[PDB]
Amino acid sequence: SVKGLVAVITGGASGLGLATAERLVGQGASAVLLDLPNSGGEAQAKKLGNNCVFAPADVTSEKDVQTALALAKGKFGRVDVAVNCAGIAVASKTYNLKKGQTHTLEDFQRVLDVNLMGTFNVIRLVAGEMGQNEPDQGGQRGVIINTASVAAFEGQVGQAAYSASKGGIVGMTLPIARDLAPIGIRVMTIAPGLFGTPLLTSLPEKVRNFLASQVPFPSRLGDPAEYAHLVQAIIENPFLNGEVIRLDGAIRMQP
Amino acid sequence: SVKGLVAVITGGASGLGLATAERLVGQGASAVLLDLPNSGGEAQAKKLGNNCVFAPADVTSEKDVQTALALAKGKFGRVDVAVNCAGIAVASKTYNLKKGQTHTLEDFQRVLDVNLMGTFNVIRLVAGEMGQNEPDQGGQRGVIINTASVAAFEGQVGQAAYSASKGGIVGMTLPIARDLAPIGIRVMTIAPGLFGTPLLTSLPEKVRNFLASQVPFPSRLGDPAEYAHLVQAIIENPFLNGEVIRLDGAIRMQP
Amino acid sequence: SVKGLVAVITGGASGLGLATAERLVGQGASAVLLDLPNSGGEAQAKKLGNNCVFAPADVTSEKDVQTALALAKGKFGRVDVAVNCAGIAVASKTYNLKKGQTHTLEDFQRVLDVNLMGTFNVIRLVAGEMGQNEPDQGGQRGVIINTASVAAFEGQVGQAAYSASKGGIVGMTLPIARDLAPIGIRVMTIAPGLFGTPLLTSLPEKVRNFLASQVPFPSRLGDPAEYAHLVQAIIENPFLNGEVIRLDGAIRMQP
Amino acid sequence: SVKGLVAVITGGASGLGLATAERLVGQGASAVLLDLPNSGGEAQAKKLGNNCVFAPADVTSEKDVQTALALAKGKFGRVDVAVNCAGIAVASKTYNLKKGQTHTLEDFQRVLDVNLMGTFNVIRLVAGEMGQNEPDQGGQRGVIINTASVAAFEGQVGQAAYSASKGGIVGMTLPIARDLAPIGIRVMTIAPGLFGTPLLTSLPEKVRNFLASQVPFPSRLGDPAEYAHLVQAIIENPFLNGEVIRLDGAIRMQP
Ligand SMILES: NC(=O)C1=CN([C@@H]2O[C@H](COP(=O)([O-])OP(=O)([O-])OC[C@H]3O[C@@H](n4cnc5c(N)ncnc54)[C@H]([O-])[C@@H]3[O-])[C@@H](O)[C@H]2O)C=C[C@@H]1n1cc2c(=S)n([C@H](C(=O)N3CCCCCC3)c3ccccc3)cnc2n1
Ligand SMILES: NC(=O)C1=CN([C@@H]2O[C@H](COP(=O)([O-])OP(=O)([O-])OC[C@H]3O[C@@H](n4cnc5c(N)ncnc54)[C@H]([O-])[C@@H]3[O-])[C@@H](O)[C@H]2O)C=C[C@@H]1n1cc2c(=S)n([C@H](C(=O)N3CCCCCC3)c3ccccc3)cnc2n1
Ligand SMILES: NC(=O)C1=CN([C@@H]2O[C@H](COP(=O)([O-])OP(=O)([O-])OC[C@H]3O[C@@H](n4cnc5c(N)ncnc54)[C@H]([O-])[C@@H]3[O-])[C@@H](O)[C@H]2O)C=C[C@@H]1n1cc2c(=S)n([C@H](C(=O)N3CCCCCC3)c3ccccc3)cnc2n1
Ligand SMILES: NC(=O)c1ccc[n+]([C@@H]2O[C@H](COP(=O)([O-])OP(=O)(O)OC[C@H]3O[C@@H](n4cnc5c(N)ncnc54)[C@H](O)[C@@H]3O)[C@@H](O)[C@H]2O)c1
Repeated sequence: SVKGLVAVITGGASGLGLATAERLVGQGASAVLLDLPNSGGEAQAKKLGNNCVFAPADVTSEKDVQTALALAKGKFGRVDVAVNCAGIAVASKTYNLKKGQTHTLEDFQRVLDVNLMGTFNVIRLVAGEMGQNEPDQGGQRGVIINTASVAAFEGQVGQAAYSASKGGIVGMTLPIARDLAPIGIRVMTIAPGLFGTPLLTSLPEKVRNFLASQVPFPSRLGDPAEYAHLVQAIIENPFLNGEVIRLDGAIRMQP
Repeated sequence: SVKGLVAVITGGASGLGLATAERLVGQGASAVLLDLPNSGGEAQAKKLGNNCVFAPADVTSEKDVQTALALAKGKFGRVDVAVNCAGIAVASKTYNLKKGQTHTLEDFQRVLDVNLMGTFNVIRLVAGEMGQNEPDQGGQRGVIINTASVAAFEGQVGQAAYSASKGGIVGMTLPIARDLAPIGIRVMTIAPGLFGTPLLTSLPEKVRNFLASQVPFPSRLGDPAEYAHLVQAIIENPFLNGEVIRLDGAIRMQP
Repeated sequence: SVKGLVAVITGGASGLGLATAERLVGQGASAVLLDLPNSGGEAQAKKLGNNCVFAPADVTSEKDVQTALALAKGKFGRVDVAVNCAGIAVASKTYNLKKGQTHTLEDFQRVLDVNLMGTFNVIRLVAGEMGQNEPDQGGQRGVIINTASVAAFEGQVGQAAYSASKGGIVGMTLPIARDLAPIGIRVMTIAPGLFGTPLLTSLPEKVRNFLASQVPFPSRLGDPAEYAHLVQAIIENPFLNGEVIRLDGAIRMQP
Repeated sequence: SVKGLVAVITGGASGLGLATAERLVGQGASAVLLDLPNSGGEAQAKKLGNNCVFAPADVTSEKDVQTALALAKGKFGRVDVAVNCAGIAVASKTYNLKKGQTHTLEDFQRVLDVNLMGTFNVIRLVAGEMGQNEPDQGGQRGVIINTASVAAFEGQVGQAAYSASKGGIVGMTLPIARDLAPIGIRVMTIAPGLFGTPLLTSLPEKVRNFLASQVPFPSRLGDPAEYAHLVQAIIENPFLNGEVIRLDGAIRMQP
């Protein structure tokens, strides 16, 4: 049971991170919403109750994550679980001949920084915090869960930067599990397909709906609560480690 | 919730299948233990109560599986879930030059027959049973879960036939999910690493210690109840489909 | 160079196997076309010249493959390369509610037997033949190259049996390579996407053209000589072992 | 044949990149060695003759890459092939309880920037130069070949940053292929295992020999010429696209 656990959730003010916070808190765990100052994390934490607090932070900054982790320790005593949900998307072709347009370097760099470097920043710092926990009866001190994407495996036209960042997450999952194995911290990754969150609000309704119609079964966007459910499953199951799990209705993305 | 669901579980007399039955019955589901007549399936079904019965069957035989499925309908009225745990193992090198010895054809055929064909036989016949169910609120008529193995991905020396059979289960996981998507039957696969079923627990203690010593974290054989927990998670999560999940404590098998 | 090498090519009377034989014989190697009696191997062996012969054989049969290998030794002195191209296709849904149709067991079995068991039968027997070769300066005694398919990874609707058989080939690639590594026999697998061979002729022209239109680049079916080129590249490169190579114009198959 | 093609080879002053240049120039191609100013690339270009020149540049830099590509256009008129070999390595645990030590953020950022962003930097700019070529008979305008690592798949203890960078390479291979498919530019990636290059010089001789000893077959480090051979095979085969190829003697890395 997740009752009593302390979880730090990046991107916790919105979409999949928020849904995760809701479910876990609803089960008696405590949540720390690590999100940008501009988000509505403060209001979300206020709605989720006394077992939920907001820690304003940018995941690409060492100092910010240190501050939020210190806050989490200070309020809830320890960190049992970390969920990397902070992330951003861009659509931009590598090169467009007809338009004579080139993907910009900084668009590639900014996506890499938040999604990949930002996730690793939280991982390396939170691992030091989980290192201080006494191992439970099973030898465990903590659980770390990251968010990749099926774009790591079937990136679509326009998805080079996103794919690189999420492929980086997939690739570093096993080595980081190996690193932390002697101190009993599990490391797992979820690769969502298409989910109904504000991430997708930026696209034409005909665009979303089309995408939606491609999921083999069930034929719809995933529900953020379904992501949350898989997070809990992973937290609960002591033998799940070093793996990436597709959560995507069996879709395979076309160009 | 799996309360009230009806599950047909092959290899239900022992190890992973048995663990799955115990947990699902313990959670309010009904279970049919599908296994060979000479096994202890009857006793395990008796032990598990009125919501559990034993159906003798060889999964390589169409008639037997038809017989078992007819028994399940007659006893519990419908089938909501199928879990393929029935399997065998062999250790035999492709060729041994020092011994002058060749893997026998029928050793290869037998393992294929039980592990791969047998699983497909249950899937195709149980899909036809599930197609008679009225779709639930989610439009779902059924969930089928197969058992592969990490040997699908890192088959060891001696494991050519087993690896072949488990790779086949992995390979057909998506197309079967695609096939049955229009009727709302999700198809998922679990790839166990090293688990404490009679297959391993009946080995010499030094060997058990050695095998456990290979799992990065936690450094022990998997508990069959952990497989069962994962079966339940997949049953409960409506968006898991067409995927293979490694359940293995982050091990990667060496030759 | 492949110059002077002896290759036994199963499925050599047609399509990819035939083109492999054409290229290799063209590159100074000798080829044995291993294929069924009713195939046109005899005529194809005559067309290719003195350095190519036909060995009639069914790859699911121990004695036949034994007879064909003995033919190959007696005629060309040794065996240095084996390429498994013998294979069959079927299109059949696991279950079709609207049509009231269930995949037959014997369609699943026949596909397994020829494609998967047949390939392992050739592998296990030819390995013992290569093990009698004295290793070259690089320690190598033989190269074995198998044919899987992208259906091992993206099985389409109707391809469950095919995908099972090819996923099998993929899964046993590494263990067999591990098995034979002490005696210097490399094991590699090619996964072709879509190629213009007599295999696809049964299909309606419209489907063939539609499939062709979906290969991203180059936008066409693969030419069998392109497969042949990859086989030579694998033969020639000493460090390629235990791997599966997609040859498919970047396509990813949809349902 | 590669005779007459113009290839831009990053990391061309050393190891795999150098060996690639050696082989292609030897086969009649022209090469531009793109490498750092303090590398001995000039000396290597001078040694390779009229058909090889050096372009001093840091792949993390837009201006430097623009300069080296313009240098290429001016010396050989066009660019037909790009090979990304530029790369660095670091060994550093995510978190080390024993030493109470944490992976630095900048160690992670540096490896990403050189290995992953730098590779994307070259690809996006060179795609612009190949776009200018009239398509050949097969509609092809160019070939892009990247260097990942088996660390993308089995990152070792200490390899998190490196694994992240090469996993990124693997991830973006398909989307970039799909991006450039309508203009006829193929994108391919090689994942080398262990190769005898200066990359490995800074390791203790013991680690090196132990690493070499775990290659199943052939049991040695890979020869840089063997990388070069594979590059050539990919350039030559028109139907290889959107794929990653392991070149590693069938090794699988342990923690
Ligand atoms: N939803 C999905 O379907 C999927 C999500 N994910 C990931 O899940 C995590 C949570 O995201 P979220 O909750 O959905 O978004 P959110 O914005 O509501 O919340 C994120 C939070 O992070 C917080 N945050 C942010 N930065 C920081 C920071 N620095 N520090 C701390 N906190 C930070 C932020 O404030 C916010 O609260 C992130 O890692 C996502 O990348 C992966 C696969 C799926 N997934 C589907 C995706 C699609 S369809 N695209 C398309 C696409 O690729 N197209 C081209 C090809 C064809 C498809 C159509 C377009 C797209 C969509 C919109 C815009 C551009 C591009 C992209 N990525 C996708 N991911
Ligand atoms: N061509 C391709 O695109 C592909 C081929 N391959 C494989 O390559 C090998 C050689 O095949 P071939 O040379 O193309 O055929 P061939 O008939 O010319 O040569 C075979 C030889 O083997 C010999 N032989 C045979 N048996 C033996 C034996 N016992 N012993 C000894 N020798 C034997 C036989 O006599 C003959 O000489 C085989 O192992 C194939 O499986 C894999 C990927 C591709 N590949 C593409 C494929 C497609 S599109 N399908 C579709 C499909 O799946 N559909 C569903 C999804 C939507 C798309 C439309 C249909 C299909 C096609 C035809 C009928 C049903 C279904 C199937 N398989 C495919 N494989
Ligand atoms: N060799 C191999 O086995 C492998 C190589 N590769 C890649 O192949 C490409 C060519 O590299 P190279 O020719 O081998 O090196 P090089 O130095 O001779 O040439 C690189 C050139 O790029 C140039 N260059 C550079 N930067 C730039 C730039 N900015 N702009 C422009 N040009 C640049 C540079 O000047 C130089 O000329 C690079 O992209 C490599 O990353 C992948 C898998 C293999 N591969 C094996 C690897 C191993 S065993 N490690 C271990 C490890 O991970 N350990 C932990 C786990 C346990 C095992 C023991 C240690 C390691 C080794 C050394 C130091 C630290 C760590 C790392 N990476 C590996 N990659
Ligand atoms: N335990 C591990 O280390 C491990 C690792 C990977 C995969 N697996 C797989 O997990 C699944 C369950 O294994 P287990 O550990 O529970 O093994 P087990 O031997 O404890 O149980 C196997 C069950 O399958 C039954 N069975 C065998 N042939 C049958 C047939 N022809 N028809 C019907 N029933 C048949 C056996 O009688 C037995 O009850 C198998 O597919 C196995 O290959 C196990």
